[PDB]
Amino acid sequence: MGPSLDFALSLLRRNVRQVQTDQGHFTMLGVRDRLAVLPRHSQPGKTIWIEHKLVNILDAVELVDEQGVNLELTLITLDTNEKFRDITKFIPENISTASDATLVINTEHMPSMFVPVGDVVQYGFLNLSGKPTHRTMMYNFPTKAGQCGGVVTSVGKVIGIHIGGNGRQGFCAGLKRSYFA
Ligand SMILES: *[C@@H](O)[C@H](C[C@@H]1CCNC1=O)NC(=O)[C@H](Cc1ccccc1)NC(=O)OCc1ccccc1
Repeated sequence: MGPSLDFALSLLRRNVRQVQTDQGHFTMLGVRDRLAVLPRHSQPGKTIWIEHKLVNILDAVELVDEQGVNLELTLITLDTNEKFRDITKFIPENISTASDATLVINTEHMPSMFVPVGDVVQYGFLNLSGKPTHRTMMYNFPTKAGQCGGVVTSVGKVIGIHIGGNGRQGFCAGLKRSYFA
């Protein structure tokens, strides 16, 4: 097996989880220790369904930028015995573009799903469903409902979380290492 496949599959095994909130099915990224991230609009509550069980959420932080603008990410601290394999080193210090990225999705409906989204480019400002949002990036692929939280990956890097799409193109909230410090 080659390297990109090995990395993506290992993400699925160790870091990318099927979840369900009152808002539906999402892909969750576990980053390190008991810390994971979801799209804000998933609206995680006091508990969350993760894979085969109900998991209590100890803390939720909805990230905003310096001007108070939505970043569309919620950091959740889980009440679990597992420490996620720490993937912070794979997350760039700054929001970074990529060539020929793969969107990795893991939901009950879309389990272990790999989607070649192509190049990922800087986008910045996006108004999504009436919520102005910052630090987004864009790919020319027609992403669909059910794919939010999907992990944007390229060449051993983990660069965004899928948050929306307009039927022709898809958008992620960009990841930076400091979010998870
Ligand atoms: C995952 O929840 C979902 C994925 C979308 C649906 C169709 N294709 C996709 O990739 N995301 C949404 O439906 C978001 C939800 C949202 C996000 C932030 C605040 C509130 C709600 N909404 C969305 O994608 O609207 C369509 C859109 C997106 C970007 C520009 C124009 C229109």
